[PDB]
Amino acid sequence: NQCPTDWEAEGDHCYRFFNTLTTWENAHHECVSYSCSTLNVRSDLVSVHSAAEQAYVFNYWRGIDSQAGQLWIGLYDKYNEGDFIWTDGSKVGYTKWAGGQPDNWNNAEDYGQFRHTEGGAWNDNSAAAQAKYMCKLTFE
Amino acid sequence: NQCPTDWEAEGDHCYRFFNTLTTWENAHHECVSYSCSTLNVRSDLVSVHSAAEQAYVFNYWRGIDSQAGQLWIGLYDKYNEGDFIWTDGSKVGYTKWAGGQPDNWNNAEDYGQFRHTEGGAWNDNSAAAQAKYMCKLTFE
Ligand SMILES: CC(=O)N[C@@H]1[C@@H](O)[C@@H](O)[C@@H](CO)O[C@@H]1O
Ligand SMILES: CC(=O)N[C@@H]1[C@@H](O)[C@@H](O)[C@@H](CO)O[C@H]1O
Ligand SMILES: [Ca+2]
Ligand SMILES: [Ca+2]
Ligand SMILES: [Ca+2]
Ligand SMILES: [Ca+2]
Ligand SMILES: [Ca+2]
Ligand SMILES: [Ca+2]
Repeated sequence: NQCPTDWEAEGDHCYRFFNTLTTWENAHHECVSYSCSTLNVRSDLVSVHSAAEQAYVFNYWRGIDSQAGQLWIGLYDKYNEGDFIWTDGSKVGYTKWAGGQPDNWNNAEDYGQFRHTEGGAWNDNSAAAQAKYMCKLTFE
Repeated sequence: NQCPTDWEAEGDHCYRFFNTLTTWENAHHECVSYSCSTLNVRSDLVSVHSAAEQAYVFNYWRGIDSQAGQLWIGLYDKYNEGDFIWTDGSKVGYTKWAGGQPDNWNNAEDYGQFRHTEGGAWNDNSAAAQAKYMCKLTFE
């Protein structure tokens, strides 16, 4: 494959899991920092556009990490409450919200993440929460 | 594949043909300019390590370009006359010099290039000469 070292190939993308508990905001900033303008490579929190991509991302994550917990993804509704969008600017199609989610619990949940159960069913969580994270390269 | 837009994939690498006449020196700089330090991607003039890579590069070039002329590659003997090496630090195994080449013509030819004939058989040319050029990404 043609992925940078320490990134994994799948389809037209590269992915990299970071086994560090941090905030969504910091995970987002970390992923974006790998970007490279000279090749128009965007690095960003992972966006998910199919069941296949969901399964790949989840299976990659849980192949390395077996702790109970969550995995930040690039979905958020910070700018317009209830309207979830991807940080990489790609259009939302596929969704996999867990039962009862999203719920904007305590009016402070704007940041998307996989649960470790139900094949990575999604939850919205707060700016104070911690989770692991996953970056994705997009060749723009 | 996982190559950047406007680059082509083959094996563990990406390649990109630039259909513009320029000097070897400028071609070298142009190719290195596509490097991405955050992803440990080194871009350089193409190095050629087998008959397969030779044919891939030649056929890629000649898929686009109909003109008689040459294609700069990363081979040079600028720093040690008569010992051609790759700018990307990979070792010279495979060679495909044209008959009568290299000849260090007028004591001034230190830069490698494919001819548009004989499957891209190589010639050494001067710092004043012009050719098209091909870059290559190496994921270090
Ligand atoms: C393009 C090409 O192969 N050019 C060469 C050149 O480098 C020099 O070797 C010369 C010797 O008469 O013959 C050819 O012109
Ligand atoms: C990790 C996770 O899913 N946490 C949620 C949380 O965001 C909140 O929605 C809550 C509402 O009771 O329930 C949980 O299941
Ligand atoms: Ca909000
Ligand atoms: Ca919200
Ligand atoms: Ca929630
Ligand atoms: Ca010389
Ligand atoms: Ca020479
Ligand atoms: Ca020559």
